[PDB]
Amino acid sequence: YPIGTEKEPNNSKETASGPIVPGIPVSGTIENTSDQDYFYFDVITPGEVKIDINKLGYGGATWVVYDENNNAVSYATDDGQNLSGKFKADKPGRYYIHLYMFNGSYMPYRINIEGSV
Ligand SMILES: [Ca+2]
Repeated sequence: YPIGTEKEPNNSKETASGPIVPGIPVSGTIENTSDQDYFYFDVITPGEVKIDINKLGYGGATWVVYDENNNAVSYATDDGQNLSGKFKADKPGRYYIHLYMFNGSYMPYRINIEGSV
């Protein structure tokens, strides 16, 4: 049952919205800097995973991806308008995207994921 949008409250990993799957963009909004948005997706077979989050408002935001054991496997690179990055998932399991805004008022966004998901 893939999602197309975040589902509040999703302010922790235990309440993360998901799963996210390739080919189905996910919409949300960072409401203000106190809004933390967590998502999850499942890796079923080893492979490269790519994440692109289009920033559809002004502000500083970024994301980190965690594995099930709270290790960070991937951090965002800002190109100005997209927060992107990729990693090699050596092991199947659930991964979590932690998205937040460190400095901004209001940010819509759109998550796209590609690869072995
Ligand atoms: Ca949230």
